[PDB]
Amino acid sequence: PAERISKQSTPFVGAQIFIEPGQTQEQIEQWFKLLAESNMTTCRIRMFGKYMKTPSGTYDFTLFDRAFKLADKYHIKVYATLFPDTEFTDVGGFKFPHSREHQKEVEDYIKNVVSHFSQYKNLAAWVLINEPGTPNLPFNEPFTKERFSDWKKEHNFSEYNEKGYPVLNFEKENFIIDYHNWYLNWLANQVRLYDKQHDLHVNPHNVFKLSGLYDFPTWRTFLNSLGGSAHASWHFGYFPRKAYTVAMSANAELIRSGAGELPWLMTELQGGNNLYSGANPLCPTAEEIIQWLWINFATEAKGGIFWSFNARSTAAEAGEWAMINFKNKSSDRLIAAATIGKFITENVKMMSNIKTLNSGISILYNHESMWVEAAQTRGKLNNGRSIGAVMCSPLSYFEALSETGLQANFKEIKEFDFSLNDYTDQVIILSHQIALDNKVIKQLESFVEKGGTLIADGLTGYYDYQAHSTVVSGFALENLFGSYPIEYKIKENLFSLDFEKDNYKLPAHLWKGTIETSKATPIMDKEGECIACINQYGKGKVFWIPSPIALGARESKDFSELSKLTVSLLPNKILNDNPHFDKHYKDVMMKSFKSNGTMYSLIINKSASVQTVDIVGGKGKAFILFANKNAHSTANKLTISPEETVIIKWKN
Amino acid sequence: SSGLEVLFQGPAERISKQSTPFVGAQIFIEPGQTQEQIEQWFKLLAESNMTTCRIRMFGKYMKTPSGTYDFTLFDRAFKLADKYHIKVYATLFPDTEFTDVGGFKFPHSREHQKEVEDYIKNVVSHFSQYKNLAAWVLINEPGTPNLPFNEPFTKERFSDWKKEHNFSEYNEKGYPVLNFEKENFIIDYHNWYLNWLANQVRLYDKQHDLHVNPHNVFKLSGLYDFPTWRTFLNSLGGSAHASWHFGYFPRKAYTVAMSANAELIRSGAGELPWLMTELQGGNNLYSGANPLCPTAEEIIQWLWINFATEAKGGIFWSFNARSTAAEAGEWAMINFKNKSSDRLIAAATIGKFITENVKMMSNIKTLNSGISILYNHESMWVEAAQTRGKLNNGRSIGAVMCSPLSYFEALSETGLQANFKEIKEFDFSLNDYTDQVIILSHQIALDNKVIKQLESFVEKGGTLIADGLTGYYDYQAHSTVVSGFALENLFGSYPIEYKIKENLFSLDFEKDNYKLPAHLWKGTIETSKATPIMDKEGECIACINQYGKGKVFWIPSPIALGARESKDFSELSKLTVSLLPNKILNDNPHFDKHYKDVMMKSFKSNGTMYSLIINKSASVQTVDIVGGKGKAFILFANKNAHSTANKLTISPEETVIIKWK
Amino acid sequence: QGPAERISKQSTPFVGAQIFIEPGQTQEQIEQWFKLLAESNMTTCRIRMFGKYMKTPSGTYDFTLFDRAFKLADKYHIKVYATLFPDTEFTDVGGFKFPHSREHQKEVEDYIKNVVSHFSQYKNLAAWVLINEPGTPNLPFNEPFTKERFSDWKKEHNFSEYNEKGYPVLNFEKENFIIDYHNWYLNWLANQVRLYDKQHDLHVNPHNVFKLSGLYDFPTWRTFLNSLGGSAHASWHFGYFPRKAYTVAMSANAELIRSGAGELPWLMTELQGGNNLYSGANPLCPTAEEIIQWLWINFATEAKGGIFWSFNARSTAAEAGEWAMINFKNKSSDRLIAAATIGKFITENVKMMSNIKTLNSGISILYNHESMWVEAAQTRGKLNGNGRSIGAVMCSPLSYFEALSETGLQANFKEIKEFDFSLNDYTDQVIILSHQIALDNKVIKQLESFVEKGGTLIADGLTGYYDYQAHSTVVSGFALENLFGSYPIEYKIKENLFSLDFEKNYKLPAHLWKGTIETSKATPIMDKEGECIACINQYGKGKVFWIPSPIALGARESKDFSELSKLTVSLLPNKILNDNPHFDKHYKDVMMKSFKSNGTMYSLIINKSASVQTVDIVGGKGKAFILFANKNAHSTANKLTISPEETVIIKWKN
Ligand SMILES: OC[C@@H]1[C@@H](O)[C@H](O)[C@H](O)c2nccn21
Ligand SMILES: OC[C@@H]1[C@@H](O)[C@H](O)[C@H](O)c2nccn21
Ligand SMILES: OC[C@@H]1[C@@H](O)[C@H](O)[C@H](O)c2nccn21
Ligand SMILES: [Cl-]
Ligand SMILES: [Cl-]
Ligand SMILES: [Cl-]
Repeated sequence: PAERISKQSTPFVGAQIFIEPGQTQEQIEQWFKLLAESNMTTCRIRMFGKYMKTPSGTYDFTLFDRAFKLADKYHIKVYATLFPDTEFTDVGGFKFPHSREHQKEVEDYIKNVVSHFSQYKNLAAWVLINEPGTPNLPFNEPFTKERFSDWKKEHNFSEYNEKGYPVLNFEKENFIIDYHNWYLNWLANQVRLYDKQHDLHVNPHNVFKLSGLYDFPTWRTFLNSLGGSAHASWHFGYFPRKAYTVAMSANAELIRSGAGELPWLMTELQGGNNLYSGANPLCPTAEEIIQWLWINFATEAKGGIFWSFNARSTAAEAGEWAMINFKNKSSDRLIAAATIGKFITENVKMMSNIKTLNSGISILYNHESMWVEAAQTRGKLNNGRSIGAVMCSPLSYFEALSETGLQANFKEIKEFDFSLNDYTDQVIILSHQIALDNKVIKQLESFVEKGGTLIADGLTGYYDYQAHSTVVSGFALENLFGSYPIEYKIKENLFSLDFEKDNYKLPAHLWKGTIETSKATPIMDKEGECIACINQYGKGKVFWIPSPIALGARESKDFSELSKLTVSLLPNKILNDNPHFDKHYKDVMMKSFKSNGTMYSLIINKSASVQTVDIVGGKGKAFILFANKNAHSTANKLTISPEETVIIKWKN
Repeated sequence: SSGLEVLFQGPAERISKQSTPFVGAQIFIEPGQTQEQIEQWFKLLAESNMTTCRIRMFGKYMKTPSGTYDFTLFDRAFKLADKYHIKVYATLFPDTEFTDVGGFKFPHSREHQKEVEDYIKNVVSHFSQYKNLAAWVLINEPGTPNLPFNEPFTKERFSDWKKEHNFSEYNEKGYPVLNFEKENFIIDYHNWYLNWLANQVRLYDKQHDLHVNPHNVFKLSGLYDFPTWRTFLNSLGGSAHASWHFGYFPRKAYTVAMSANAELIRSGAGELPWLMTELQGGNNLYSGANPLCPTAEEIIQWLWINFATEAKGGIFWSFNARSTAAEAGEWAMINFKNKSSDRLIAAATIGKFITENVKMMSNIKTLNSGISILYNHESMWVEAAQTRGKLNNGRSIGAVMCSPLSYFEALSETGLQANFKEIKEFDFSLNDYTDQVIILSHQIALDNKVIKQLESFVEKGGTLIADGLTGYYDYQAHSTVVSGFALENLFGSYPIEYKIKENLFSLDFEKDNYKLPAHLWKGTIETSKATPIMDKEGECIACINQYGKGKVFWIPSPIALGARESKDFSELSKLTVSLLPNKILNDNPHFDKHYKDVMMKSFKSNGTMYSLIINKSASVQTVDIVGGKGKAFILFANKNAHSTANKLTISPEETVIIKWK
Repeated sequence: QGPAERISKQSTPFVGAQIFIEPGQTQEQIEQWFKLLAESNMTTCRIRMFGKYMKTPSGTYDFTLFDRAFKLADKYHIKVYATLFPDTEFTDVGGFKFPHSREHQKEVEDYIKNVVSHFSQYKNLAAWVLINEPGTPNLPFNEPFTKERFSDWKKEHNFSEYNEKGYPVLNFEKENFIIDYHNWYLNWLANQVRLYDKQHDLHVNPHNVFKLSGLYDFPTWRTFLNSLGGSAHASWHFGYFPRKAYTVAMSANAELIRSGAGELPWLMTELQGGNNLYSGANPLCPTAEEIIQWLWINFATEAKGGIFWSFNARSTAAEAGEWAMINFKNKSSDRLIAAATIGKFITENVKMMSNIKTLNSGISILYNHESMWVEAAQTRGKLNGNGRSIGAVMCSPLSYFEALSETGLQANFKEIKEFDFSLNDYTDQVIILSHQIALDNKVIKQLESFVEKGGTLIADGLTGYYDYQAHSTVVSGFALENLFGSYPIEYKIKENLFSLDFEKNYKLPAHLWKGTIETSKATPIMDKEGECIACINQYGKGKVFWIPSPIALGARESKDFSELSKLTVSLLPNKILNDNPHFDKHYKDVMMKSFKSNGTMYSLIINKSASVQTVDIVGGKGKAFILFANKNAHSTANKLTISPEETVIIKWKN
């Protein structure tokens, strides 16, 4: 009898309801009443073990009963997060058991909480753990140390590869993937001992840094939905604030890819102000709240839940993050969120059946490029010679395509389907993916042979998965690229690649690559060096430019040339069938989606000026369905104000 | 006690609020110095109108191989001081590593405590017999940013303290709390060790004054319970070194830094006399955080600021230099030929002025405007928990002290005195607070008890000015802004939101096109009983509550930090003056308008009023002095200042004393 | 006696490169490297004799991987410098600097026995490198072998906490132990090799010398070496310089090693041959022009070789595909083409190139270990760049060195114990002591003797403020009063950059501290503020110029060496300016150094400015003939027109 989320569910707007001792019945009722009046249907509650434990060690559920009963009274469904006892100062929760004894305390917590709260008819989902993964993994603790020792003994690694060269085996990184898989699957199995009825959910976080911890295809085996925390103040450090549209779109695409056939939703969005908390503190504008909800729904999200409706009262984040003001009335952020909840109720059929319009462009990242980069840059936090270049590179291509109004997937390489017979009009972008193995190179050969277009820039494929450079021993991509690297020469943080005949002046970052072509067509620069090539490989094509041009775009804060070059390489079908911009627009984004056979476009202007965007491609005439600052169109030229969000319905 | 403490006092001087102030210097004594070198120092010190020296009684340089005490090195120095009629402040400094410049702050172990007992017995029993001993300094510079929680003595003391205190993880209403056990222990631990050192000295000498020099006060004030220290001291001192302690200020505002440091120590002293135990006397080569060599002009500025703030002395670190490793040939007032620098010549003019003006200089009482800028330990502790030790700025350690120092600077540039006091040092027991003003600037932690004291203060005619996140938290880091605002009654209003902005933004008021620099966070409120003040966006950003006979001005944006970030205190000056009771502006000499980089402070001696004026601007200034009564007579000026009818013409870096006739 | 030539000061210099040998490489790849190395006019390679790649499971030594490389070297007539490199973690790029334990010392004994006994039999072995890059900033005081050695050393030394006069002192036990510990381990490695091979040269490569010179006792090392080497990598070792002054850095590094070598020949064991991808502190890819500059600077400073790290690249993890002179197709980069031109020049000019003697101007810039140790105690490890940071006691003398380079004057760069203070006459000799903050009574007596016998002494900054125990005689009774004929009065801290304006009309940039003095016998020099800021003392036949403000660090901070150049030239004996070719005036970003071979004088000129320069050369005798120029330089009389990044050799004809 519990409702099960699906790809046909009506999306919801929701908020964390922060429950701690000291709150009154009257305060909590005020929150649920305003939450229901704000067109929110869902809340999330942290089921703190600390606030159910009695002196004698029995479980007292009264604090959480009070909240579940008020949610039920106001017809609000609950996402219940399993959060066992931990220090009051531990804001995010522990990520693994400390010890075998602690594992047994967690077993007991799950037994007690799931057996009790599974009986409430307004329970919508169990969140297995808050925010799996951390930059500070507990290798000091006995539980983790023992698990890592056992894992190493069950794996058979050599210090040399088949040809006899030294290798790195990345035991720690490969263990951490398996360790997350094990603990999340164990938590799922524990819940399922007591409740087989309710959805299981989890919220990976800080995905542009922690994606190397996460094996989403394995997690699909035990989840009913994938979530995510995407907080502007913690997770978007690689972007300026005016590009948090791009950051949220990439974060949504990354989760959507991880989810595969499962529905996804954004478990945490920033609902309010940073006083002392956050790395990049802000108070989201009402305009930002609208931008984030639409970007997520346009990327197939089945929900957006804000951290938080109400604030914590003591120490860390006291009076921070809240959508309500200190009088428990609506901020401009809650008023904005309420307009989106209202829009959904008035447009149920459209909003329940959203499918992202895939351009056929996939930007791929792999765990192994991140792991090899961490070994080579020895943890430096400065450019290409720092942690993060292997994620900033593909995010920069993502930004360039967003400013061209083109959708792009953002996927771990294992989430891409390499099993099809035809890849005509499909495109893969491998931007500074410095580690590729023989198995993945065979998949890319098959993809291109069957009509795929491959774009590769930066140090893509310089190393294999053992940090062995085939560029030195015998280049594994020679066959596919129809060419061979000659040299990298370090330059300044920003330099220009000036193509022969002035066809392009591409900003580039740090390293200039030169190559020698065999089967590929060489592209020369004005200094007479070969800096790029195009290989015809079976029915498909490869464009290779071994200088970092996506990081060059990032460093110059100018994506226009990267946009123009990328558009010139795209199959005609992509530009004919997908609405996009007639040219590059700085600080504008568009993404299109379909619902029940009708096409829609989402447009957001993040520039300081009114913009007239000329939309070309696909079919139909613009009908403005949503526009929070009175945008207007003349033919398919959209006039859109700073910070405005527009939804166009494409008619016949 | 009066006739009894006079029989204890014996032939030793007892410092008092009527003592003649002195100028003095550290005499640095270490092995290898010759009789002839040491005599040269005392002779020049006496000829420079200095009457006092301070000597570090190094345990290291008295300990013999067998463990007995040899006093010869210090006897030689005390005898030469006595020959030249120089009195000695003797610092208790037990044996420690040669590389430990400042000295240990607590015993390392029970065994170490017994070595310290033995040191005190030997040194006090011997040197108490010299007729030129003026004071015992119980410990050099109590307190440190790096407290030794790793060491067994401190670890055990903290364990015992926690067992004797009963803290709950929840408050009366049931909310989670922080108890700040570490910070509350550290207060009690400093109180305990200093009181124990006093008790040890008093076993062997009940005649001589006990003294101590708290240091780096804008950072370490959260370690110091001055009202408790009054129980066992005869005088409070201080180290105020331009190169270590004034990092929150540029050099051109070290006048303001020294005035604030003097006001902070004066407040801590209460009924006890105070003096500045350490002022910077010379050059930083490799030492110091903000290195300098004080100008002759800075030496004169610092001595007058301290005396105008009731100091009974100024002692310079140092007359002569250390010779080996850390600070070798640094900090000295004498040059490498053992002759006067321009700093010693300048200090000598102040010693000479005192001898020619004894009655005036012995009876200085600061002219209290009635403005008190209040800080509390708990705001500093809560800030340290919330900013997780970040070291920039409102989101960093130090905002809770920089905010009140900014108000202090704004008032200095208006020529108005202000007290700078820990909230426990403020007298909340009076029946009438008409024409008194309290400024609570970003004092983020206030408890129910202190809010009741503020309600009483305002009800009885007090004016309360509150800016920044004042009262956002209680003493357990619980925000009543979230649970039910404890200042709603007093403020007649309730916070609505904080929204983070840039480091510097403008508050643009609805009326008069009026603009205030603000830092980092914009506060909005809803008024009940208070009168709202709106901004151009139609949000309420401030209010005035009329509460009994007094008033409250509340602006929950940081406008003092806004003034600091913009490097412009003029608007904060104008706003504060507009909120002051008329009596303050009528009775106190002040500037007719704000003067950037000028300061004035007034004081009284035997019924005559005086003003101290210092110009730190790059230009000659004509300052129009208004308020109080009398005609300007220039008593002191080091660059030929002149007045025409209370308009003073004062040169860059000049220090002026006006006598009001 | 066996087949290998023994290096000497008359050896023909060579160009060479590291050949990086690891498992996985094919016979065909390795042959391609040696063939191209021989075709590039290189005669020498260096090979890291990795213990890891000779150790078998059972603990026996299998030499096959290295035999293959030695046999291909021999086939192409390439001689080998073999570096002793015992087993260590794959991630340990540089190698361990001392044994970890007594048990580890025995494994190293066994490694040396096996490797030296076997490879000593190859006729193309030229040298044993005793250890790669002795010295580290992070000495292993935590490990049992080092801990025990330091305990024993302290028990055998008897230090007092007070000096003779009774003042407290520092004794720098750690620093003094580290000198003796390097001396001991290198001498022990030499003795171990000599158990099995008395025939081949022993070599070692000190590194990062502007930071690690305080670890190195070169005069002791001469007792067990046949040659001194050095690693001088633009991406690791030249942090104190901008890239446009790596000419000055390499010349100073060469002078420092040349001084250390004394009567031994020296060569540069490691020069940067290629690109930094992820490695290096100051990453670059050397230009062809930089390769030519570095080889000529070293040869002009008496180097008997330049070996590049590396010919070919490592393949896995740290430095994979980095540092290589060949490209990823195993063909010549523009760096290898440039190096080949120098190897070809040597073969066509053997008699000249085999007999190079640097033309000593008579100027010696002196540094001492003790100034570096005292600075480390006083700055408590601060890294803020300036006088109040680690490195000022080396940056100060390097700044004087740069000022003299831009005047076209040679200068020695020597540890004070490497200077010969035993001569009877120092007429027309000059010593520069720039911010050498620690001097003891023994060295002051040597300086008194030097000046008395006709020497000129230039002292700036805090020179002589402290003695070797960090005790300031400036405070207790100034030990240099007699020599300087004057006494310090005050130091007053100022801004990072201020001006010293003489009453008569030098305006010298100065850094951080202004010193004032009182003269007795010396002639005072007053500034425009009426303060005495410097003096000239006539002492016996010589003179002293003392300016206790840091004017070399002032030049560095202002990026302007012109005033320091003009002042220094005005103080030099006439004979130096008459007998040595130099520039008629200061030239920013140009350098010249002169040398002699078999009675003929030559000059090396390099232009590092952005523009073509016409340099007027004066002093010495003869007419300029351009022997080498890589960008078509020309001379008219003795005015050389030289392009940006060009290296020129002039032969002086008369
Ligand atoms: O920091 C604000 C909130 C936290 O209070 C909470 O643990 C939540 O899960 C979360 N993830 C990232 C940020 N946040
Ligand atoms: O640093 C100069 C002097 C010290 O030598 C001495 O210990 C003195 O107590 C002090 N407090 C702050 C600075 N100083
Ligand atoms: O870093 C490049 C090379 C190293 O691979 C090698 O160990 C060599 O000894 C060396 N010294 C300094 C730099 N280098
Ligand atoms: Cl939660
Ligand atoms: Cl003292
Ligand atoms: Cl080697």
